[PDB]
Amino acid sequence: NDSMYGFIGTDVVLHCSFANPLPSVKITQVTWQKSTNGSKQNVAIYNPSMGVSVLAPYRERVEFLRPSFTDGTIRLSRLELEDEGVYICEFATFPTGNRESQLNLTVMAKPTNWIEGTQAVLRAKKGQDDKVLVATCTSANGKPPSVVSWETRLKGEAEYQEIRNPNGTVTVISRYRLVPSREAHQQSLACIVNYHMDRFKESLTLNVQYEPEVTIEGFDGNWYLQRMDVKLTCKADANPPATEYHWTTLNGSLPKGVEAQNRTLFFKGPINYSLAGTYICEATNPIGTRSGQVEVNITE
Amino acid sequence: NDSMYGFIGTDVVLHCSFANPLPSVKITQVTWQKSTNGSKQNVAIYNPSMGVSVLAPYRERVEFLRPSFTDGTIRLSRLELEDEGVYICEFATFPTGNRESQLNLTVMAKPTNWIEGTQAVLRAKKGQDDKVLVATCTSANGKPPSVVSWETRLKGEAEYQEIRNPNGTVTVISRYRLVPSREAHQQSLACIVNYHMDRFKESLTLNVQYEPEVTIEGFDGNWYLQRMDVKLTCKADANPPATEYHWTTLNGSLPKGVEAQNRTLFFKGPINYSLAGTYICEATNPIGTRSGQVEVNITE
Repeated sequence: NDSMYGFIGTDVVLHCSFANPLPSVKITQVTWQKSTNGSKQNVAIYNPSMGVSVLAPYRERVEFLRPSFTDGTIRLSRLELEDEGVYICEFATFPTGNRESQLNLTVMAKPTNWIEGTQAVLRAKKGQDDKVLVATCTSANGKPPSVVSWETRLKGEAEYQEIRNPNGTVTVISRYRLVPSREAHQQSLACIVNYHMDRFKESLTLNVQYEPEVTIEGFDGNWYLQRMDVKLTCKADANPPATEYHWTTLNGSLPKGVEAQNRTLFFKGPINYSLAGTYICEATNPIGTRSGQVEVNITE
Repeated sequence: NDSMYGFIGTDVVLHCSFANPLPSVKITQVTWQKSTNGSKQNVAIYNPSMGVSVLAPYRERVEFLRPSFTDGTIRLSRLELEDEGVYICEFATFPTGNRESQLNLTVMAKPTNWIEGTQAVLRAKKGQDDKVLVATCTSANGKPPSVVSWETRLKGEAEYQEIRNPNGTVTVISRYRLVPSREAHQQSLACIVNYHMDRFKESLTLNVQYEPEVTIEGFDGNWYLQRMDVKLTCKADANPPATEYHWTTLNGSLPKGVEAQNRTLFFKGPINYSLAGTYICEATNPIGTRSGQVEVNITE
């Protein structure tokens, strides 16, 4: 049998006509019923002798379009989720008896879609390989369920959940998880939901806090004897930024003539051989502490 | 819903009445249909304005008993196996619509019952422990199936088979088997078939052929010296009867003064000690050969 589909709030026309009417055969009455599937309840009746009858609760939403001996077609207005079910149309005739046809009514609903990030702060620490939630994509109260997916360059794993609501709509939820990293920071994650031929997209960017990646600038390989005023600068790539800096060497402390001031190691000069060595910067932010090195050799 | 049952050839009354008729509600038409279970075909229609309509193939077997605005009751006459199925009765009314009720029709049939023996000859031989068929009890073309069982003092095993006929009747067959024996001969075997509260019984007696059970009569323990005219008689219980008799002794042949003539060993006399010994009769029938013994001691 036929299947009709319509969205909540719209109207459907349910066709029902009597094929080959004969001079012999006479149409007595045309009857629409709804089977909520054992239960038959009467919806609307058309009797040529007595006119039209639409029963509650359909009195304001149902109507015959062109009620006649041959046409029992009706419009069901302002669809409701509960309109779903099987509809039977019956022509009672004499002396030949009953002729019935059936159809299925499915009611459809467009979902409400939205992405959301975690309220938690994302942290990237070595030794932390824990995958965590970074975003949730929801398609709520749709029918049939929509398809949810993700667009991103991030390398994570998505989990999917489908909730069957009491009213027959389905909520689809996807949860995106990854182990937070320095490279993930500021990067984008989009959730995509496909319903029929519609396509919804919403994006967000990740905020990921990570310990310092430190490098040392300043040594140009031309630190010649007697040169004046050279310095090393500790570059701490850190989110949030480093709060604290500490300089040391591989063999002990700093030499006389080398002064530390936060991220800078000043070599006032004149440069001499006793300044060669390996200089280390230890940088600290709220996430952790990391070191960086530079090997200084004195030239000329 | 209701279930009706009737035997082939009988009539059933299928009830259908409209409960609480109101001044408001008006009955348009009463319709009987048969659902052979997807298919609805029209059986009979009653329309107050236009009268009665019974459709083929029901024109001579269906009739409304008291056709009115409230009563759609019909008689289905001379039941046929194919009448089985679901019957729907529908009151079309205005402005309230359709009211239907259903019922199941099951058609019943009494079986034809009979016992029968094997055409084979039953044989009892030592070393033959083969169970064989001795009787078959059939209950043919019944609906529902009848219960088949056996009454007998014999110690055998019954096998049961149920054949589902194309028309929906069931044939029940039971096969009785036993290893044939001398004691089974002439003994009775009855098959019993219960249908509803009826009880059918039919008996037969077994004919079993067996080799000879031989005993020796004639020695009275008073075979005193010089006694004249005594004899031994070989009694062969055999079916069919023994055809042949042979006498011998444990130690050789017969003594002078002892003459054999079929089942008789004549001791003419006078009796003397040389006549003591063990005398054997070997009796043969179409089934086998068996021996019998008697120890003769001479007295006084």
